[PDB]
Amino acid sequence: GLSDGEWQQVLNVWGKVEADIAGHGQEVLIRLFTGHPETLEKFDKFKHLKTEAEMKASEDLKKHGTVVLTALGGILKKKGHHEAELKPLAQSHATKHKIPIKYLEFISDAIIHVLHSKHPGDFGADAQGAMTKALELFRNDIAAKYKELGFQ
Ligand code: HEM
Repeated sequence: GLSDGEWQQVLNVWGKVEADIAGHGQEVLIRLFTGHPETLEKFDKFKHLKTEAEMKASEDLKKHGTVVLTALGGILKKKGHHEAELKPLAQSHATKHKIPIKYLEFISDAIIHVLHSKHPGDFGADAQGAMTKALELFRNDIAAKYKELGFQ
């Protein structure tokens, strides 16, 4: 798990996201979709997005970005004690949305990329390390639920 010091960094970094949850949410999804087109196909409500221009101009995409980051933030604030918050998400994404754990890896890297892109020189080595560990814990706990379900 993460140390108290690492959790403090994680939530300090998250402060950046909460100042513009919609903007960060939108960029994360755009980075995910442009970098891994196959992911777009998992969203029937975003498959109509042919170009990045259409993506950036989609208010619903920004809306979902907020839903996604608000959920992740709630989980992060639990500092590891997220069984109740994480279980339902793991279940919906494996059973309903059919999202391979690989796509969670993609969005994890996307979050790291967007933080550096929006806050160049303001996302330190220590901060990236803490945030990375938090995202891996998240991904690892979901992976456990995925194995339980036998979802690949
Ligand atoms: C940081 C990781 C993620 C979080 C916190 C997250 C969160 C959410 C939340 C809170 C919902 C609505 C409630 C439910 O349907 O569970 C949702 C829906 C959904 N998610 Fe995720 N998600 C994540 C990653 C992904 C990834 C990587 C994909 C696939 C590329 C994905 C695909 C979907 C789809 C297809 C829906 C349903 C959208 C709709 O039709 O309205 N999610 N997600």
